[PDB]
Amino acid sequence: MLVGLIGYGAIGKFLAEWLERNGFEIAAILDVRGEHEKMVRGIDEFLQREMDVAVEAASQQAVKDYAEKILKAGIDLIVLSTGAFADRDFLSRVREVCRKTGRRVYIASGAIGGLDAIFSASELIEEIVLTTRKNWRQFGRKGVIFEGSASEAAQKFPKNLNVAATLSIASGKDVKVRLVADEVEENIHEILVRGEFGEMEIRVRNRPMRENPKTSYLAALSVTRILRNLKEGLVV
Amino acid sequence: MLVGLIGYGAIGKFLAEWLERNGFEIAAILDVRGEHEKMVRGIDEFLQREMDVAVEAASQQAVKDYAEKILKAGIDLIVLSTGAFADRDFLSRVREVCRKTGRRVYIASGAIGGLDAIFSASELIEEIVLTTRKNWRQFGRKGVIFEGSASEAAQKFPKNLNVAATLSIASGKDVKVRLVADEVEENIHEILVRGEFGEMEIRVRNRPMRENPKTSYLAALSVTRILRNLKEGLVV
Ligand SMILES: NC(=O)c1ccc[n+]([C@@H]2O[C@H](COP(=O)([O-])OP(=O)(O)OC[C@H]3O[C@@H](n4cnc5c(N)ncnc54)[C@H](O)[C@@H]3O)[C@@H](O)[C@H]2O)c1
Ligand SMILES: NC(=O)c1ccc[n+]([C@@H]2O[C@H](COP(=O)([O-])OP(=O)(O)OC[C@H]3O[C@@H](n4cnc5c(N)ncnc54)[C@H](O)[C@@H]3O)[C@@H](O)[C@H]2O)c1
Repeated sequence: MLVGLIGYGAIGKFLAEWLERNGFEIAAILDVRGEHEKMVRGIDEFLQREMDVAVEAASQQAVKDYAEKILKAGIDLIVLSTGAFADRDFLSRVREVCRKTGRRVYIASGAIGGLDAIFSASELIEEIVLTTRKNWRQFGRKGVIFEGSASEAAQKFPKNLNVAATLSIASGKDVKVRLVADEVEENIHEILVRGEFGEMEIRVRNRPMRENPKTSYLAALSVTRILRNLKEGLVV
Repeated sequence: MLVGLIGYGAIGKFLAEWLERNGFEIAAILDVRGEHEKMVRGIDEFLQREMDVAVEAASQQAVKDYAEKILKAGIDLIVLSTGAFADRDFLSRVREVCRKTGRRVYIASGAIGGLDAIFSASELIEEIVLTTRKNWRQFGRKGVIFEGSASEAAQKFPKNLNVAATLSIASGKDVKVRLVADEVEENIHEILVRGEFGEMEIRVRNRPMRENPKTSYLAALSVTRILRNLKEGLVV
């Protein structure tokens, strides 16, 4: 399988090795910084290579800048910076493109688990709340950093809070979000969901990636699930 | 989109109605019992009808009897009675058929969540335990009914505990299982997972389906997630 990588940071570096290690072939790697045998600097160079799928592990802006071009080029897209879709108009436009091109956009499960159950019961969800606890240093302050809706959070926290965006897309609800800055060495996400289906609680304590403590290692791993599902018979 | 349903019980009856209220078309319904306009009694009658995917919501035996034929007919299969895959040989042959035909077998998340995160971090799982609490009546008594591996659980409880089989498939580990019979009126599943990625806890308090108290409403819904994903450009 031919895979193109957009973003060669903490997640991209990991994925590049994972691909080479798991029999995958790297078509190209797009990034403004960094070095690699398959590295390119512009989306045009990137799209000249034939590839079965492209993985976005760069930023929300990258999704907005490249998503449509990649899909129109006949390539499916795995997205990690799902926060880009917090913009309803963009999300709709992207869904429109998929419709006409027959292309697909895969939402990586990212730094949490349980998206499967949540999407399954979306029609019957009555209440869903996300509480995130991460190291205060980035916020330069400890305590409750934000408490409100995911849409509002997206406004005051661009290029971050992708989990909230993904949960909103999966549930079809404007997820309640509470962001906490604490003296924690792990990235913690806790989700509570209630509805006609019953109740479910999900708690994830993520080990941060060395190259970027802001990103949960599980988020990089979530991409490998999708890549494996594309290649194998049994899909989970 | 055309969908073939195998099994017309609690889940199948729900799905037949769901399909028609959501823009899908019923290609056929296979069950040894029951009545419906598109009902058929044999797998051969079933496979003569054009369909984009087949849903198994019948029994483990149905998966073993029909799986290979369906994939061979050029039809992908969504599986709910995942316990059939406890049969390592059958699982192997199914994987073998998928390779050649290029067909897919979708493992429904069923009555639990987190398979996404579990499969994602499958290479880094050190411990995974499932704790299930069900109504005691079917057991004839209350208390801890079983403690051991998922494989031995499958032996002591044939045609049951598919959630344990699903977890084993996703994690690649023979999950530790503990079953308790209580006065509770719904199936409560708790999953503990620990590894280099960090830790994850999932708890799901389900609601039993009226047509079959032993089945969790969420399990029926878990199939709608896969159907929607198949039909949509955006895959959650
Ligand atoms: N959905 C989730 O659960 C989840 C979890 C963690 C991280 N993420 C997302 O994935 C990305 C974080 O990844 P990381 O930890 O790899 O970040 P990183 O900062 O370590 O690396 C990002 C790389 O992308 C490059 N980049 C950014 N925009 C680009 C563009 N438009 N074109 C080319 N290259 C570009 C940067 O130069 C950098 O090298 C973040 O945007 C974050 O939004 C999502
Ligand atoms: N993966 C999960 O989380 C999960 C959860 C609940 C149920 N399940 C599975 O799904 C099925 C139970 O679903 P339900 O509640 O719909 O059961 P149900 O007993 O209400 O209905 C099952 C239907 O399947 C039919 N059937 C069984 N084997 C058949 C065969 N070989 N050919 C044709 N028809 C056949 C039956 O006659 C019945 O009408 C069970 O096998 C259970 O093993 C899985």
